[PDB]
Amino acid sequence: MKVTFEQLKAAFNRVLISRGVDSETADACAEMFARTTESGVYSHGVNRFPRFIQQLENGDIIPDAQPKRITSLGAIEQWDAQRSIGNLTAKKMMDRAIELAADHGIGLVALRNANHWMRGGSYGWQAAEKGYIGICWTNSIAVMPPWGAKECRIGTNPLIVAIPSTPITMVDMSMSMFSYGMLEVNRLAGRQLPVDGGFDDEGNLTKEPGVIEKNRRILPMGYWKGSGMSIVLDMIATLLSDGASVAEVTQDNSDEYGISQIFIAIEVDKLIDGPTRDAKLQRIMDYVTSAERADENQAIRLPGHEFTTLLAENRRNGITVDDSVWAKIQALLE
Amino acid sequence: MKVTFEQLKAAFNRVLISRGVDSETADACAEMFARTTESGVYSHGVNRFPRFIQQLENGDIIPDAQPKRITSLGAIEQWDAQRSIGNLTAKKMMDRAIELAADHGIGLVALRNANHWMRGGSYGWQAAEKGYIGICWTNSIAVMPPWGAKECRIGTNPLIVAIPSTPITMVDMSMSMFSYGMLEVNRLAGRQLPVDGGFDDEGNLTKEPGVIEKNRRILPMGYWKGSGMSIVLDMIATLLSDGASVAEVTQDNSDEYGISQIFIAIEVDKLIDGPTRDAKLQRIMDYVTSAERADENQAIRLPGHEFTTLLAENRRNGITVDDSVWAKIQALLE
Ligand SMILES: NC(=O)c1ccc[n+]([C@@H]2O[C@H](COP(=O)([O-])OP(=O)(O)OC[C@H]3O[C@@H](n4cnc5c(N)ncnc54)[C@H](O)[C@@H]3O)[C@@H](O)[C@H]2O)c1
Ligand SMILES: NC(=O)c1ccc[n+]([C@@H]2O[C@H](COP(=O)([O-])OP(=O)(O)OC[C@H]3O[C@@H](n4cnc5c(N)ncnc54)[C@H](O)[C@@H]3O)[C@@H](O)[C@H]2O)c1
Repeated sequence: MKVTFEQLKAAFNRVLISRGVDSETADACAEMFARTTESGVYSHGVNRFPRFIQQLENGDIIPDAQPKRITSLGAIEQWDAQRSIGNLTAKKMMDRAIELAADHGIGLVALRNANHWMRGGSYGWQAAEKGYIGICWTNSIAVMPPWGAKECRIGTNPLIVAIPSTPITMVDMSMSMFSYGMLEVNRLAGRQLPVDGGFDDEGNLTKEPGVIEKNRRILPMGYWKGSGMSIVLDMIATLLSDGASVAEVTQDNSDEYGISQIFIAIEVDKLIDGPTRDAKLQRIMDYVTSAERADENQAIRLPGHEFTTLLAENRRNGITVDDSVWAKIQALLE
Repeated sequence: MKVTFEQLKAAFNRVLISRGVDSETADACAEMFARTTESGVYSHGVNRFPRFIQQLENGDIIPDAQPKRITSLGAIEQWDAQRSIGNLTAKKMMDRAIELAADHGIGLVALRNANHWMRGGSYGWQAAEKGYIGICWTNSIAVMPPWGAKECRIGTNPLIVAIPSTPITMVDMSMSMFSYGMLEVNRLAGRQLPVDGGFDDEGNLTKEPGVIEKNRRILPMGYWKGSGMSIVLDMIATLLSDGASVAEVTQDNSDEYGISQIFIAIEVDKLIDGPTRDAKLQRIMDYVTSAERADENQAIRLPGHEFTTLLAENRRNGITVDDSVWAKIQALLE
């Protein structure tokens, strides 16, 4: 289903408005959903709109709610989202971390009682766009089992690291090798994962999507390494925001809400000259892209670089959304 | 062979002093090399000493040199190691970060022209002991090919994240799923890796150490995830310190020296109560350890919790050092 930027935002807008969302907030929120899609992140863009709505109706989200600063230690700041909209509040918090970084060289915002921020890379991206290094992450509900377990007790806690290079180099990864969304994609397509992305009932690694989708034994990136990183990122987000951990949000809440997020912005230009920054960054990037390829036809790519090409493509060949997804959106009307 | 702490530290100090190292710094360095070894880290403790001394004699390391601060923006500072001792300087720099966080909430020190810091986890650990969150990483020579390549163009750039929990929770991990050191351990014992750790000559994943140690096609942790992470960690350390990147160090230097490192400390106690900190942190660790196991008799390990028993065991049955390694150290005094 081929659509337009305005059409997407239009839908997102009216749907929100009819759900007790003030036009202003609705528009702002609808804007981000449309932007995330046009950038190529449909999974957390148009595709996540439906699930985002139901949670709103469930009261997990409060459109009229707004962030509030609790404590200030200088370069670091603890805030309280107060169950506000995920993407909107996160975008503001990263902007805040940038302000703090502007006068401190580096800034950090710990957010508690927050909602799912959709695409994490959005916040790292808006920072890298301003010449700052961007680093952020959040915790979530227990959707993955720690290394050595068969029960889900840790979250996907995605880590984002964006660098103000040209083009922007950014890492936006789940702690789980594959996201449950990619599993469905492969399952529906009838293909298996390129690499082991889970465990079957016998406890053996597998590439079979369906098996993992059922037992929830999704494989952590780097096995024990991803598992470990997930836990430490949960502790840091929990501690600095004095908020809810993966355990708390899972065992105490009715769904995935009230999570904890971290936002970091780091000054760059006041530490390294423009010409030097470009030369040093360029040498790194070319050192990677000029390496002897494993597959000559397949060129080596840098992290996040696709978000620049994908965007350009949609702004030319138009945006295309999954029929089953679009059809669902239309349903939300009337 | 068994050796007492002081007997071990004496062998280090003796060699250090015989290599022109200052009496005070010598004792300081030997101390770290000993403590690291007593913590159960031999690969980067006593077994790396010979290599250390070799780079020292080659001029790579300047025992005299001391860290020189360059620029200060507030909570972030850029320092120049000036080819000083790796572990001794890294310790001071993390102490400077802890010093900055104490008054700004969060501190970061970007260091250029540094030397191998031995055990990265040492610094994250030292921060956590002070009650601060410890995060640090360094770059290295290109010893691993970026995802999609067969030629080494990226470094192992280890990321350390330590939490002031009880016990201290910490992830000290390289960006390579396995370290070349571990590949040798298995190969020598005719053992296959527990999980894929590299590619063969035909570009296929393999658990065969030998072939990997030969083509240097070591596998990045989490495939493209680790490869991407290594690249962004290198960019950050290079930019904030305006220092050498993996590419620069590998081609502009005669050996592994003049690398870039990042040291970060974040205060916790001023954002959360001691009891609330112990409770929330315990609820996280318990949520992990109480997970249904894949093997009923195999406990779920939390990252870094093995360093408490390794230390205790060594501080009761004496330290066990490889005999050939001990003789190689002694031989340096010949
Ligand atoms: N709870 C949450 O908030 C949550 C949880 C899981 C995932 N997510 C989001 O879902 C999205 C996808 O996450 P993912 O982990 O599946 O991402 P992914 O594996 O597709 O990519 C992770 C990173 O690796 C890079 N990459 C991918 N293929 C590459 C290749 N062939 N060569 C070089 N680099 C490559 C990408 O640019 C990216 O930065 C992200 O936006 C993530 O934030 C959110
Ligand atoms: N350039 C450098 O200076 C450099 C380069 C490479 C490695 N190193 C060092 O070598 C050492 C080893 O690194 P590595 O990546 O090979 O480590 P590793 O894979 O052995 O461990 C990484 C992490 O996973 C955890 N872990 C291991 N097994 C686990 C299990 N079964 N369950 C749960 N958690 C588990 C550990 O506690 C640790 O925090 C580190 O001290 C690292 O800093 C340094």
